[PDB]
Amino acid sequence: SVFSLKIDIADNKFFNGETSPLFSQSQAKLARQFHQKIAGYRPTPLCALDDLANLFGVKKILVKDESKRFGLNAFKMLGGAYAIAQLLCEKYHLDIETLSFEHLKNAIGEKMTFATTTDGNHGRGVAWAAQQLGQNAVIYMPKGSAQERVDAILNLGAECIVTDMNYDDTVRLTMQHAQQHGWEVVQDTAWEGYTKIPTWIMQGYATLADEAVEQMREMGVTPTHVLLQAGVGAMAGGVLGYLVDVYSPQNLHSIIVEPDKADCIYRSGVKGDIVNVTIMAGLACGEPNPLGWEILRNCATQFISCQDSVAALGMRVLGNPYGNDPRIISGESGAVGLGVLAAVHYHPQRQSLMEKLALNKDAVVLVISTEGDTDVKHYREVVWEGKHAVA
Amino acid sequence: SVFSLKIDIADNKFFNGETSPLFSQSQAKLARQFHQKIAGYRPTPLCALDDLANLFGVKKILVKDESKRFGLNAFKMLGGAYAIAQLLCEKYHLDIETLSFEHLKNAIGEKMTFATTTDGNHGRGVAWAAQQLGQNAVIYMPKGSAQERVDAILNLGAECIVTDMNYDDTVRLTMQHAQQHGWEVVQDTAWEGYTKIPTWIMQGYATLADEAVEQMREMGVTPTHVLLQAGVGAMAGGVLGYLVDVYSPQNLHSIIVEPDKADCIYRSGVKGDIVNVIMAGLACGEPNPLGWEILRNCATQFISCQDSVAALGMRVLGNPYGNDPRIISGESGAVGLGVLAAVHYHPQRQSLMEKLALNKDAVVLVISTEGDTDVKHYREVVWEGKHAVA
Repeated sequence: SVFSLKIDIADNKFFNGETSPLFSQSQAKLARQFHQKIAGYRPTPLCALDDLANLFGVKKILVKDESKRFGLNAFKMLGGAYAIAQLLCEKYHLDIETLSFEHLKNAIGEKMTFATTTDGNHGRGVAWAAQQLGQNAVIYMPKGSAQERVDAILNLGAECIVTDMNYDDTVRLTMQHAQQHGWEVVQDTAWEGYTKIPTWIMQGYATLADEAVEQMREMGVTPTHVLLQAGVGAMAGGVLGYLVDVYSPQNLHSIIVEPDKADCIYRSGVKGDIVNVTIMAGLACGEPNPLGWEILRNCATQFISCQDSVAALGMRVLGNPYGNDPRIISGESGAVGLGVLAAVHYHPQRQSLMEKLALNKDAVVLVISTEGDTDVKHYREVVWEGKHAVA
Repeated sequence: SVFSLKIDIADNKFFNGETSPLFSQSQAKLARQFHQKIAGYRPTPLCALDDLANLFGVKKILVKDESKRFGLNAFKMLGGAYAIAQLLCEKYHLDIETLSFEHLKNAIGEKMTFATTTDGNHGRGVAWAAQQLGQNAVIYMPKGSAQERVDAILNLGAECIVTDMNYDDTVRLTMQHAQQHGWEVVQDTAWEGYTKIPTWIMQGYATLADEAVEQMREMGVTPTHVLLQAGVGAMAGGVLGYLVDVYSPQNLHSIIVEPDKADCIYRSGVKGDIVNVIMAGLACGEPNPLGWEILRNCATQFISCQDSVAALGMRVLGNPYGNDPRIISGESGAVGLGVLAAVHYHPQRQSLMEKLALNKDAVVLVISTEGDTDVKHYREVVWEGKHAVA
């Protein structure tokens, strides 16, 4: 009934409201015009959870269901595929606004090999895009990675190698093999000497944000809040950067949500610079994304560091909705944002927590469900077996 | 995940295949003819869980969703209302088969008062029928009753008294008060000197089985199995009575499901005679003699299970697999389905399926007796993971 899950809320002291022309409206619209051309494109549902909002004491909760993003069960292709197409156009002297998928898929000549490390969705997007554009993909995964996710990459004609090292140590192996064999590294994070690719990725991600805005205008509503789950901060940066260019950073109460075992952005928001940090697949960090960090440091209202089981709570609430609300299949990393709202509601200190997050009877909350049931074994263990329960 | 929840299966050593003409197709159709005259009547969905059936390794799983029964969120009114209408007709010397429910609503006579003990749905059905027919109802509830269930009865214009005694003791207090004030006792269990009302109730319940059979024939399927959750045994006896008249007891693999804290019918099936011994609705204490007679004769197997089996079923029904339809099922409503899921994830899956005669050709009828009658408890199970497996 009433229960306490670790919810740490910290105000962003380093907020200045400086927007980014690099990650704004214009780039997202260009990126979406690329996605519109892909076969089977459809804006993912923005589900209105009216009855859950009434229970939580807010006006509306809106969930962007990225499990419907093609047949990928996750949002990540929006960035990965866009970056891969841009690399193709740069190296093979082509224009992005006039690319043919059947042209590259069938044609002969020089083949690119895209190398990346993933714990799930990113590498699947990279593998997908490589298959669609007739290229090669070598995807590395850390120890303890789910076989279903490995199989999903293999079913896209990509090479997939499971190592006995952790994520961070697997990334370096991908890099060392890439320079050795002449592979092109496609990571969803930035470092010194590597910002081109992750920029396109974040611009690509913002398609969902452009879709969301269009759908919220269709509903005739203006969002007051947005929760964004952050691993390295690539999605949060890209999506917030777009949303902030639409609604202004001062009039959007943005909340960044992280698990407390890898809360890299949270710890960075405390110190004021980059802090280095097993966890839920998708939200692993190690070290924050500089391009994403620049957005959040400037425009994020609050950072949240929360207990693991908050994500599990979100999965169940979305999978078994309240009242007559539509049902959403949401994976562990995809539900943690929604999980926060539920953990606050059932908390003993509900009132003071809602006060801090500026949540009231007028609040209109945007929520992003980043993935569906990418690991069905885990998903059903949570929703049916009650794994990672409350008490 | 692989896990072991207590699923004790006992073969019925007293099975003889003797049907009951008192609980057959004929009375059930008479009861349904009556229900069809009540405002808001609609056959409750028989949901096909095709994708779940494929996962569990059976042909089909069909769930009778009684949460849709007349806006009461449970099946029980089918019995309660029928018995109360019968009594009203007796007092006023009317023929129940030749008149409408609206005629009974505006009927003229001396005012009756109906008294009953319940831990949820039975009393709610009694309270409901009394309001419809302009009569009174005094409902007693045992200690540790949910407030929402108390309110649901109070919202029907009936009296509702929460006691400090258990179910069995509260039954006695209801009988005592009814003799004291001259009320009509309407209980869903039988005993010596009291079989008329429970018979009508069990005959009334059978409407759901009649609907289900019609729906299954519409689908073009024949059930090989049926799981029936049992509190006192009235539903199981009434439904199995009808089903056994339709398909024969030798051709329907019937399984009675009980929580181990009140597995009165299970314990009666192992020992011999009536054994006097939890989730609201499946509390027993003493088995229904009218019900036990049907199960002893026609039930294939009895199941005594862990409470977490029910919670498992709740979650599986409320968050369906693949493209299956979603069903809101309360703790006592979900335990039949829970058994199937507990078997699937069991290490001894193969032997348990073998014992229950579940295979690729099995067509399993499940009854979801109630929806989320306790919204607090329901959301603790499906969201908070209360009564988790591990």
